[PDB]
Amino acid sequence: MDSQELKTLINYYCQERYFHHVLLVASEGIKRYGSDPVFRFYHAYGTLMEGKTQEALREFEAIKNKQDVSLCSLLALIYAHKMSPNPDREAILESDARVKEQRKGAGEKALYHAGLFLWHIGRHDKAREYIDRMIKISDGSKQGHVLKAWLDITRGKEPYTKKALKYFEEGLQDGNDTFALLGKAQCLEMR
Repeated sequence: MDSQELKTLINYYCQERYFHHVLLVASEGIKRYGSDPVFRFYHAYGTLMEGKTQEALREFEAIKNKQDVSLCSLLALIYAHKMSPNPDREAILESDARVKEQRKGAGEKALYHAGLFLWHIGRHDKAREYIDRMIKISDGSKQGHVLKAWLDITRGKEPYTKKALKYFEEGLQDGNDTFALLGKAQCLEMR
């Protein structure tokens, strides 16, 4: 598998709550691509959901400063604190303050992973804010338009399917993408 296919496989095993399979694929990503923080972020999410939340907190603390992963790891720190038996509201609010501060200046990759992490939780209306910002910063990134077209599928409303299908076609003209092709296929299924 290519790195994007490992990442999108983990995003789906996360949607299906397969927490140990996430650790298997994340550990393969750490062996194949060990300089990339995103597989370490998924490994920390897997240890959180197994219930090794102290390990997950330290695994996020090891990577939270890294620019491509800081937003999604701060969102996962909020979730880890909320899963804990004694939720630290001050650490949650301090993490929300870091998210709101970084959201002003964040790069394209950081906003893409923030939208994808909110999409794990089904927070599609919040994910749209980060992906709209990603598109406006990037002057129309095709990865941004493909995920906006997927958020236009996940909200279910019919007229957005025509817009979504055009955004998948316009993403595909530059080259094939598995998630963009699946978005086109799902528009055809919805019609």
